[PDB]
Amino acid sequence: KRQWALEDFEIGRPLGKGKFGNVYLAREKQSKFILALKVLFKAQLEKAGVEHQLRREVEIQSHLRHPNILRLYGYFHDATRVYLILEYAPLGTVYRELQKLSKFDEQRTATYITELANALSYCHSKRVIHRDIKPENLLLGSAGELKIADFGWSVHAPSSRRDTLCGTLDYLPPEMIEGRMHDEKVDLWSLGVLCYEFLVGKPPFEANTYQETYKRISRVEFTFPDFVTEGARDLISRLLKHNPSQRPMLREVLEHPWITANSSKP
Amino acid sequence: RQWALEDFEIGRPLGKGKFGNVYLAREKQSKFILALKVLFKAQLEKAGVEHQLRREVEIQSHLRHPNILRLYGYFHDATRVYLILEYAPLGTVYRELQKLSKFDEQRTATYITELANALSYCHSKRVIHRDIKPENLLLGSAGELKIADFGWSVHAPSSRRDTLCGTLDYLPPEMIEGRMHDEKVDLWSLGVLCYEFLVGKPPFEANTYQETYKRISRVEFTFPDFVTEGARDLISRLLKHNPSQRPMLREVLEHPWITANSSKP
Amino acid sequence: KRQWALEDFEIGRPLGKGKFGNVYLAREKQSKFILALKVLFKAQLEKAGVEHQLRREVEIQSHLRHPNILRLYGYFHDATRVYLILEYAPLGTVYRELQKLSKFDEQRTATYITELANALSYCHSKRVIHRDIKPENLLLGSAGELKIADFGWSVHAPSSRRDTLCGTLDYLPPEMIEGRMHDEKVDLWSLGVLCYEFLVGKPPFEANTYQETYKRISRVEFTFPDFVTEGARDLISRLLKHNPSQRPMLREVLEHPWITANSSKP
Amino acid sequence: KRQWALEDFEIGRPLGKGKFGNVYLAREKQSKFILALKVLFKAQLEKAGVEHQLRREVEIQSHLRHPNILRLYGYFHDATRVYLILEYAPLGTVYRELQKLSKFDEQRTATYITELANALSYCHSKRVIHRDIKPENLLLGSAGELKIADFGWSVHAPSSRRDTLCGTLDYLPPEMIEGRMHDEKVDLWSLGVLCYEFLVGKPPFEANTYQETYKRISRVEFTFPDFVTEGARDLISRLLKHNPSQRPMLREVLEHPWITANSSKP
Repeated sequence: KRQWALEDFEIGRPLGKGKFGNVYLAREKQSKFILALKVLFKAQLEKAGVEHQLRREVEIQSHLRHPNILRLYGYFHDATRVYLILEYAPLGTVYRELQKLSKFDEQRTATYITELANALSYCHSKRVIHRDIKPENLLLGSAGELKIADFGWSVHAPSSRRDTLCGTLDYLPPEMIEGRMHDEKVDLWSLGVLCYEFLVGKPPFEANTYQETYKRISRVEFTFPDFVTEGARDLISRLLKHNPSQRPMLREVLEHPWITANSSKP
Repeated sequence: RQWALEDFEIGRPLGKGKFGNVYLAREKQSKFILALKVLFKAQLEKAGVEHQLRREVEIQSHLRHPNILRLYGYFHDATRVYLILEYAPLGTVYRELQKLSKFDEQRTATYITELANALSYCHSKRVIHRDIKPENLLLGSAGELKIADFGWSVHAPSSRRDTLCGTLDYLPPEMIEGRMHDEKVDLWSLGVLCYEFLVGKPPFEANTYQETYKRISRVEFTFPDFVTEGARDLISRLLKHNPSQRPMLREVLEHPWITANSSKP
Repeated sequence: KRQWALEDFEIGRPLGKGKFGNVYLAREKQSKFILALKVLFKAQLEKAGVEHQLRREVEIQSHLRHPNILRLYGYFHDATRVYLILEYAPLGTVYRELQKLSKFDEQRTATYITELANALSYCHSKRVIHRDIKPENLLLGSAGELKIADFGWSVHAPSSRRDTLCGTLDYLPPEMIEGRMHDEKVDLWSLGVLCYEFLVGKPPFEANTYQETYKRISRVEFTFPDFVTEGARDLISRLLKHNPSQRPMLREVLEHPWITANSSKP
Repeated sequence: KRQWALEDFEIGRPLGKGKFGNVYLAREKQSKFILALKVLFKAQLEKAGVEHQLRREVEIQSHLRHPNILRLYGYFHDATRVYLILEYAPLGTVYRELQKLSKFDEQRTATYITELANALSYCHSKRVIHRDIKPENLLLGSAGELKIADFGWSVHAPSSRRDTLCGTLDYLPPEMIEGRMHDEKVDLWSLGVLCYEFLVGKPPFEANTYQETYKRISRVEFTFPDFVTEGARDLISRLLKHNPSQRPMLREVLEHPWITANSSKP
């Protein structure tokens, strides 16, 4: 419950250069507190009409508190730009980490799904569906812990909104790409897509064209490489079911044999 | 008594605090020289310190001690509030430290003495300052120390997590860990202060809030070679993680180094 | 492989005040490296004739490298004192933490015995027996990890040295107090005593007199409070066997059901 | 290609006192040539080792010719001590001048980085990496020109040597402190750290402890004061990248907009 401005901050090196605007390392001058400064040029926001989406991000991501959900501290607008004041994630994104390791072992994967399942559970309990779970949106804290960020696309559940689908639809479920009514079960589908990608290096329905990925997700056409263990095959196949009602609850996922067998964090 | 702004002739800016600035002022009918702390209601209400300010006025106006900066009264304009404070002719101990870099053992010893007296009086009427730093220590006409800014002071013991907005260089472990704290907070601060006076910087200074949090938590501090053994003793006594193992203000006042170097009993 | 002196260091607050001399926080001036400075007054060392065991500590503790064994960096002697340059353990001793929590849960205990068993295994493989395993000699690293220190009483195994037994013989095994020949199995007895104390708050043979503790250790007379679980009772009873040859190996301890069931670190 | 001895020189005032031994002003008796005499006591060299590094300094620094690289003329060993016969730098070190001015303007900085980038470019072309670029090792010639000295830590690139890391990791890059394989890109990182320090008065990762500075360099955590211009922020941020492959080449540095805009020497 405070008021900020740019002269309150000392800005450091670029952290990552998202679409909309870039992210910098920053320090609150009076407390020397290290955080990150997400800078968005008003022009590319208003012209692309995400001016409702940004406000949804700030509202939701600032009223949530969980160790596995990246904190948003406050916001402030310049004459030309907007500034989101975010928690700083020392170890960057899970996406870059996967670029570095190619694929994850069952223990890193298991733990990432566990931490991510906890953040999602807390999210659903306050009735929030993220809808945009992808490794570009998973940051890592100081101890290498997972932290969900970018709640721009999250809404209150259930929902029936066909938002202008601008991203690769790799992590979107059938119900969402078919513009239908979806609930919190979206994030379970995403969680499955994500477990598979962590273990294999690519998402299960990856393709060379939007339309073909649409066909693959629609018909749920995915195959495991030989090296995916039977336990991982179980959890993933459970999570990737066409009907949302046949997908497990986050508690069944947290209690799945494979998960507890390989996860280091309970 | 009741005051208003037309009762004063306002002079030069003395120091420009964050909420509002401080001016030199003169009560027109008596020609009495004091200071006028002007606070814009806007930056106060929106930052929600409207309880803290009232705490400052209550406490600092019912206290009397030569080493505690007097508050005379207050009055509110349609815009802003005005605190009528005692004038401190030699400015802050903070600017004095900026000018001299570091203090000698005699200036330090004496500042800790005067400050220990003000704190002792404060505890006896059950008051904990919690925000002891050199920006809040002013100097009287004879160079005497004068504690000011009781905004963050409360009655002891307490268990309030106040929105920690400032650098936590002078805060003790119990306070940064949002735990229950009593009057021993000011002893920790007093140690941090003795060190800074002698060295030029506080013992847990750092480049980030989180790192200073780590250093205060684990009490990680080291003396330069020039800090004498006596100062090392008093400071190490004062900087103990457990509040119950910190001395009382009387042990501090009676410490060997203190009496050996302090000019004011 | 370097030469040190006191003027190389900026000395900080007292960390703990041992009997021979005290321990201070210190910083290597040129590199700003944080460590600890153990200061021993030559007088109390020569007159108590521990001038061989000190040299044994420096030799052994400086040629050992293990994450769970506190590093000794070097040493240097003043005209009046000696200075051991040690690794700094941010979270103090396991002894003070036991004072703070009264007793440990099965998970903290299990993990402490695990880390401690790893350090001991490494120690035995280079044929080193500590002989003085007690919570006052277990320090905690930055992440809360256990770190064995104080190798003064450690010798090469096997051994048949009586040594002027000071201390208090709570953690000593029957063979050592009976001045007999002991091997590496001493540290297994100690490990058992330590597991019990972690779980209960006191060592199993604690008493009001040296002679009475001698009788209790000799006859292995110890009883569990009701709250000690069956699994812990098993591991402890195995470790506390009069004949060294009937005590498990560090691998059987590391693989014990209770241990893996409750330990967080493999 | 000549033989020297101490009786060949008239020795003058102490110039600076650099740990291994001090530096004096000297004059070659027959030619009256003014130079400097670095005197090193064999004792503090052999016992600390570095008897390989010193020979590395003499080899490399004596076979290099560049206006911005401090010449080494020859060497000779006394029964006690060794004597390096070096070029004399009339205006002392960049380190003492930084102490005197607190911080540098964009013109002094730009030019120092230019001269330094030229010396480094020449160094890489004969495949030499300095690895120890710091203001204490930059001397100033008669006309205020920058002159790199102290090539003891310089090796041929690439390398994979964990040298006993002393001094201070203020100018070392992540790859070097993590004991990994490093190439010529070490000196680009150093160059960035150096530009920042010239402009700000302190290095970007300065800290109160070795371990904390290690964390900051590792995660590349640095912030600009308000007064650092956008151009300087660009060049510094380019130079301070965790991955060596993403750092510019010395030609991109020499051709950077900020540099040419403010550098007086082409």
